[PDB]
Amino acid sequence: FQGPVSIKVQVPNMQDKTEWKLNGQVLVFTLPLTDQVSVIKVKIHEATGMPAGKQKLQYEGIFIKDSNSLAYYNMANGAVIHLALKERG
Amino acid sequence: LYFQGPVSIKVQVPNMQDKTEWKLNGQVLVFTLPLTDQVSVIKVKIHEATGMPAGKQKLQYEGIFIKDSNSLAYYNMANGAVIHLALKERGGRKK
RNA sequence: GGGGACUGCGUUCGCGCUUUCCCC
RNA sequence: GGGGACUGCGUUCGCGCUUUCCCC
Repeated sequence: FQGPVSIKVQVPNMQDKTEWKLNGQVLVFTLPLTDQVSVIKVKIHEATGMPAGKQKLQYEGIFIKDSNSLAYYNMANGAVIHLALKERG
Repeated sequence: LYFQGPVSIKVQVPNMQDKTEWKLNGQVLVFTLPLTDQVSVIKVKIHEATGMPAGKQKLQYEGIFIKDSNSLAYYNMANGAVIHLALKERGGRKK
């Protein structure tokens, strides 16, 4: 059986970022476990306008890397990815 | 039939023993120079006597900061004129 | 931004201009 | 030398690099 996993992305609420759609919403994506974490950033960009280089992703306290797979982090159905605006310095 | 002779001037040298390349021992120099000589000639005589280059010398005569291009006559120097010698120190904003 | 040295010059002797540099 | 913004980016989340700059 197995299959793609359903993941949740907690988007921040940042109304001052008027060019992006950061409304504190939860995105639901279903992705293969073999997908790289960068696919999450593609889906988030499509959903919010926020480019991948501006996104910082955290999963159960882990700063997950774009080049690694979802399987590398042992994500299951309902895995919650916390999205933050990446801060320089 | 009068002919204006040279003037005898005295240079009070400072006592600065830390300037080991020069002879600044607090001595008094005596030079005899024509009144038509430029003040710059005094610095030459001082350089010859003390090793101190003309560009490092500051001269003062009766409170006047005399200028190199002017003559001794311009400053009305007479026999026994006392030239005070000091070290020139440059200034300037930090670059 | 600050400290220091140096090349030469101007000065109302307080400083300023300038050259080549070093350090924080 | 120090503090910071900005471009792209890295991070072991303490920070780092980079781009164009600002302030002292």
